[PDB]
Amino acid sequence: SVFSERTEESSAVQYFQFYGYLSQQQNMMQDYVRTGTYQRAILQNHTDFKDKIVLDVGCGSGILSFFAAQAGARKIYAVEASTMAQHAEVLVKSNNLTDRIVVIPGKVEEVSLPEQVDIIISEPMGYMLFNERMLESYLHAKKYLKPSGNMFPTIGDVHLAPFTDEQLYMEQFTKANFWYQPSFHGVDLSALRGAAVDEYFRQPVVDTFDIRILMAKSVKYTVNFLEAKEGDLHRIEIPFKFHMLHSGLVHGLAFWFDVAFIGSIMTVWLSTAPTEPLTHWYQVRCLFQSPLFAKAGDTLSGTCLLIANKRQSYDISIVAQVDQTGSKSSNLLDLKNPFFRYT
Amino acid sequence: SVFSERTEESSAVQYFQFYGYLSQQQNMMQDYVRTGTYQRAILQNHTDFKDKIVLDVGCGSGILSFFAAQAGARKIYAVEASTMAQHAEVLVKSNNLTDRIVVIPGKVEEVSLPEQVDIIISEPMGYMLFNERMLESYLHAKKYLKPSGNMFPTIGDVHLAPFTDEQLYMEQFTKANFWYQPSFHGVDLSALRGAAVDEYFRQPVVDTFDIRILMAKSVKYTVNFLEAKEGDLHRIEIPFKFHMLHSGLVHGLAFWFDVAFIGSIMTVWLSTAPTEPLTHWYQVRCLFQSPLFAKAGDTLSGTCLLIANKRQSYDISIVAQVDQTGSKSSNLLDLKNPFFRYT
Amino acid sequence: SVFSERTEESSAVQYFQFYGYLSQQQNMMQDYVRTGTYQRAILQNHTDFKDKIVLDVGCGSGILSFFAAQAGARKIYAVEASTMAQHAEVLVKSNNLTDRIVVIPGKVEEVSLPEQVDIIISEPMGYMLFNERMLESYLHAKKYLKPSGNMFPTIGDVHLAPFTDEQLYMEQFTKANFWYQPSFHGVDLSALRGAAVDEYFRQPVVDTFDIRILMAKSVKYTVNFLEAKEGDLHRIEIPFKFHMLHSGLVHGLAFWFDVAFIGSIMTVWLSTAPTEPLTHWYQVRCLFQSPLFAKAGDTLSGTCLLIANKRQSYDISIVAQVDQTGSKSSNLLDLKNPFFRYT
Amino acid sequence: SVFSERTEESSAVQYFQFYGYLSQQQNMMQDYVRTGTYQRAILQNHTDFKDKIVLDVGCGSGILSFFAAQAGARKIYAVEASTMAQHAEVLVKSNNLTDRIVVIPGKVEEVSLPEQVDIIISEPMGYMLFNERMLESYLHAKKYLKPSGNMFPTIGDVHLAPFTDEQLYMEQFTKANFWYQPSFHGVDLSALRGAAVDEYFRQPVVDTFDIRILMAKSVKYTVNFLEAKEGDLHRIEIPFKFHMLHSGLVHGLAFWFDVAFIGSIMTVWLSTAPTEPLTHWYQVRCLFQSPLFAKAGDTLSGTCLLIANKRQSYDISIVAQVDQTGSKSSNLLDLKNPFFRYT
Ligand SMILES: Nc1ncnc2c1ncn2[C@@H]1O[C@H](CN(CCCn2cc(C[C@H](N)C(=O)O)nn2)CC[C@H](N)C(=O)O)[C@@H](O)[C@H]1O
Ligand SMILES: Nc1ncnc2c1ncn2[C@@H]1O[C@H](CN(CCCn2cc(C[C@H](N)C(=O)O)nn2)CC[C@H](N)C(=O)O)[C@@H](O)[C@H]1O
Ligand SMILES: Nc1ncnc2c1ncn2[C@@H]1O[C@H](CN(CCCn2cc(C[C@H](N)C(=O)O)nn2)CC[C@H](N)C(=O)O)[C@@H](O)[C@H]1O
Ligand SMILES: Nc1ncnc2c1ncn2[C@@H]1O[C@H](CN(CCCn2cc(C[C@H](N)C(=O)O)nn2)CC[C@H](N)C(=O)O)[C@@H](O)[C@H]1O
Repeated sequence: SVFSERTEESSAVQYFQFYGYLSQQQNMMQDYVRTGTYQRAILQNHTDFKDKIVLDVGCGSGILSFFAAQAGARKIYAVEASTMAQHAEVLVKSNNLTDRIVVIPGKVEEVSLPEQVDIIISEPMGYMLFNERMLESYLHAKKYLKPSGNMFPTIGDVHLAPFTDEQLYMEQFTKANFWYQPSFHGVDLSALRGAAVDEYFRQPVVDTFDIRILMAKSVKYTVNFLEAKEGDLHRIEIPFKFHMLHSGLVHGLAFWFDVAFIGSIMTVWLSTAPTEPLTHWYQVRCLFQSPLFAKAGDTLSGTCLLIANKRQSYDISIVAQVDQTGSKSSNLLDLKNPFFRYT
Repeated sequence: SVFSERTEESSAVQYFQFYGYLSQQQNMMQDYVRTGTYQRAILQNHTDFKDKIVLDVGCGSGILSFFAAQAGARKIYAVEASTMAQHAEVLVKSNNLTDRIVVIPGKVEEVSLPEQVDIIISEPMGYMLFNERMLESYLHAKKYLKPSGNMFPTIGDVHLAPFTDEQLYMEQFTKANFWYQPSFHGVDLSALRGAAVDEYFRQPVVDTFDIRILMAKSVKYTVNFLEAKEGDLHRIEIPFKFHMLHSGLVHGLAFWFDVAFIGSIMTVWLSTAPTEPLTHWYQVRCLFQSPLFAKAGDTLSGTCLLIANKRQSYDISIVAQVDQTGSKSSNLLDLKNPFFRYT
Repeated sequence: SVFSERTEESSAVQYFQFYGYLSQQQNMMQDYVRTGTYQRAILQNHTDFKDKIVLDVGCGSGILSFFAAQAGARKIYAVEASTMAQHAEVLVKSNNLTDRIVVIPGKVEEVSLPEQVDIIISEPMGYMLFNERMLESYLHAKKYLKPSGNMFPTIGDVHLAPFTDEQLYMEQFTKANFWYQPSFHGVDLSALRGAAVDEYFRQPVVDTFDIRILMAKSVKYTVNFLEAKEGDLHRIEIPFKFHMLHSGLVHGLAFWFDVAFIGSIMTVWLSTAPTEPLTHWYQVRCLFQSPLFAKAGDTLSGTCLLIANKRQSYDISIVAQVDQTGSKSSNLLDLKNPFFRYT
Repeated sequence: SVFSERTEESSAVQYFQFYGYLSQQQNMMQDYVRTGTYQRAILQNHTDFKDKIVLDVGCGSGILSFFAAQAGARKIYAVEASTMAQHAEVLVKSNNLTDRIVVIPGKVEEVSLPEQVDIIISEPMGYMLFNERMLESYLHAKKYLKPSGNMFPTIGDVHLAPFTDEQLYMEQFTKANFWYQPSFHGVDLSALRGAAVDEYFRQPVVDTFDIRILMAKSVKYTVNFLEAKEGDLHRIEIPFKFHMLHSGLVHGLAFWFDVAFIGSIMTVWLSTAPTEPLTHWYQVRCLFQSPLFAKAGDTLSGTCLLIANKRQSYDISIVAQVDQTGSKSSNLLDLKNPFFRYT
């Protein structure tokens, strides 16, 4: 299948085992911004669902399928590959919706649906939008979508902006400096110091922050889920040119995302921006191994390149340069294994 | 190999990727109780190492092999299956010990050693001793041990004791009762409340506690690494008969372990008991599905049965009854997915 | 002469030029602890001066000679090598003490005195006591001292103790990390980071601190000025063994000193300890390039080796070890060019 | 050599020892105005460097030579007399530019260069431009310059302006009045008050100030480095006639400087004016011994005579008079020993 061809079995087992836990579903369901905004997007656009055929990609517990039912959908095919599919069935029965919600266990790339659908609903967004590579499963499912069909969410915006945060930088650098010791219990570790710094700075930092640490207006990269093909997400190149609003040390790039549900009645936005109420997606920051100094008015240019790997994530290459001075920084980050810092 | 036969590839990949991180090695290296006691055990028993041939099973960074070198070992074969073997090799060279420490990348069940060894050193202990099933790799390595060879550690003691902790018990229902609501965004979730409760009770609880919650002297189960066979750890039956020192409700069993390095000069103990300074092993508690009431002087008898699975862990079956009343409780726990509760 | 043979002229020029400024004399005179304690020491032991012959080694403005006059000294030879000798003479005249204070311009190692003296007074103490190597001029002057003659100060105690101050450490490490940049205006500086670290940590830090940063009782090294010869100060070896009172990171050794004026009437102490009111000597700290971890009860052993150089200062070699673990640290410091951090 | 003949050795020793420190090179490098402007001047005039032969006088870390390399220089001679030459060589190697940059240890007046150059680059400016007398080394190097060759910087402007600062003036007496007391610990210090005052007034004051203390537009004295001879800087006579913009008491003259890089594409200016962002050169103020009252519209005329001395500095002689009133004041200052006042 398309899924297995792009996915290490080891990664898939772990991935679907994770979403098989009810405690994990609870955590997502209790993100009221997420759950409430999804419900608002669906119900406020009930005409896009009323008497329509629906596909829910990765239905989990089934909550989005239930929203579609509340909106009057004639039939909802709810696809889920983890064992959570069993629990969704339980809820469909106990909520007397067996006549409209049909759970189909399996990967959306592998199952067979009885008919084409009018609209696909899903929550395929991971950290920094692209983590988990579930967007590709979402786009893949368009093979079941009618020509006049819609997608909820319809588009995704990735925002990136330069930030200054000495404390975060020193916090990570301090960890790596363990490997700087010349005599840990009499053992010289210093030879691995380079490898250590490399390893720690490879971790994106997931948490939230004050918007005042941002040093320039964000750059936006848009994915149109109605137009995009699976293959478009294998290599994502995001060029940027920031016009620095403040002077100081740039310690890296901050990331967040918005998705829009573009319905017939209204467009509803779900935002994970630091200016908005916090979600379980928080925000993501990629540190430079060495900060770049820039003055207000300078331009910070470069590229954020995401290369999809078989562990359902991306290898992230960030190259940034202060155009006026030629000060350049590079880093490779592994989006699969971020550092969860929020407390 | 023996390893691959008892381990699902998926689990093995995840397992050795985990130990491939310098940060994970670091976390263990910074557990001073663990690292310091090993160093003391080896150095204070220098006659067990002086001019001897040593095998280090799962050398990680190589730290224990360096301790063996500090103790005067002639040659140390340091075996490591994760990519950490590369970093260990770097350290052996940078510490000018290539003539005495030989890093051998691969699983100890699969590599070939050039000669027999006088002593095996290792740190194969997981949560409640047996988690990760690395003890079987440690025992397996005895095929390279001379008839008079020693093992560091030499023995392992697992202790179990009944505890009362009303707050821990109730906490499970507080979390599960999330699902006991008739209209979460219009959805009746109550049907899954039972499954949620079950899921929470299947998790052993990793954290520490006040020793005053213990209701009886611990029962001890000893593994003699000099005598035990790999197969002995596939099914571990720990019968118990506790003599209650206090009256109250028993909410489950608490676990911890000790290992002893029985050397020619002295015996050194490494303990993770709740009476001792905390380690990264903390302690482990398994709840009963229903608490058992016992008064001081009563006996709580039953069995803790540990069944090895291919996910490098154990299925835990606990059955207990208050003999004087016949009140009975049981639980089935999955040691692979513990709940890390420590704050 | 003894002075010129041990001193590079360039250093001597700068040295005596420095003390030729009235603003510098003012700065020392306004150290009230210093000035008040000296007057205290001399006047309360007036019997050690009454009708006695006195030598003031490096009289500067002449302040100590005036104290000796106030205490009833019959004749004071005030030796001063800088141009300050001219100003001291002005003060002697304006204070009508020409019959009692005799200024003798020149280095104490070179001038000729008409007679032997009963007591020598001086203020030869520098940073960490020994800086400036004036103690050797003070000891050299005993060639003019009568048998059984006295010296003010009579003895000097150097104290050293291990300290923890993560903030100071990172402050110095941050500065050196400038040379960590791989693209400073497009230039890779990283090749010089080792040299930068070596240079910055070579600087003793002159400032004060809260006594709570000290991790063990101080070790004391005593110089008896009545007994010592100048040659004793060419190589000063200070062994130490600290019994750690607290667990934590040892970032270096803190230094301070006391001198005692052991007179016939009473003993007066001048202390620059952090437990005492601040003087212009403050305290001195020598950082390790990498801190050593120790738990309470451990012993920190090693040697502080001071080698006098021809620049009127010392090359400082510190080697320290946590005995229980073998964790070892070394540093080379240049006492001549300290980092002034206070306020 | 020319250098040794004009420099007392002790001063030279101290001078080049000072610049042998990475921390001092760093301080200059971290002055973004200085470093950024040099880079801009060189790169924006790339036609003046492309395939050219370059001489860098006093290359220090080598930073300006790398800029020349960025601009396309065919070959760069980097001359440095301090031990910093070793570190520059390291950077040349680590930046793979050994084929283009040649580090030459030694004084530019003493080394031998194999060929003539197209352009000389350097940063020889000190306090009030002329301090350190490195400009003479810069001009001396033109013996290696082709007739059609250029100089970067091309010209240097020293600016002078009268200022009022009652607090600064009074400050000198407040400090000197320490000595005006009849019993400092029993000593009459009054006799040295005059000498103390004189001492303070001989020190030019290095710091910055509010431009509002300036009472007239500056007078400019220009040195054209393309035209000037080394000997021109031995005696610098700067006549001035200020047209007073404000009425009040003039307490002295303020100094600052500009340099211009006159390239084929554009002229780039580096300014240390008090109207511009602060640099490590700050500004310099020389007091009159007695203030002069002047009215708006009056003219303050006189001479600032700079006389080079053997300590790589200048004796500053200032004479000024209010023409309309005939009120006259003078001062003689020692630029070698300035008072660093900046807070
Ligand atoms: N190819 C496929 N075929 C069928 N089913 C598939 C599939 N790929 C994934 N799934 C399934 O999709 C579900 C996605 N999950 C939403 C996950 C989005 N997300 C990311 C994060 C943060 C971070 N990335 C993380 O890993 O936690 N939090 N939520 C739950 C959303 C669902 N709508 C719900 O409400 O419960 C999961 O249950 C998963 O098993
Ligand atoms: N069959 C095999 N062949 C070769 N190498 C093998 C192997 N099986 C395991 N290993 C390797 O053994 C190492 C064990 N690890 C110690 C890990 C033990 N541990 C348990 C826990 C408790 C809990 N379960 C947890 O996960 O933290 N924490 N650490 C490091 C020990 C190291 N010598 C040290 O003392 O620093 C790991 O690096 C692992 O890759
Ligand atoms: N061989 C010699 N022959 C003749 N005269 C000599 C001499 N060596 C030094 N001197 C002279 O001795 C004076 C020492 N100075 C006190 C110096 C002690 N000190 C150290 C520091 C801190 C630091 N080490 C520093 O100042 O660099 N501050 N004061 C002043 C002491 C005098 N009692 C006074 O009160 O004014 C200076 O005036 C110096 O010129
Ligand atoms: N005759 C000679 N032959 C060979 N080399 C020589 C020389 N004379 C001086 N030098 C050397 O010239 C260098 C000048 N220095 C710039 C220093 C000038 N400066 C003055 C001030 C102001 C004030 N006077 C102060 O020093 O505080 N700040 N920097 C570094 C400039 C460097 N290229 C840079 O721009 O990064 C120094 O390293 C010095 O050793």
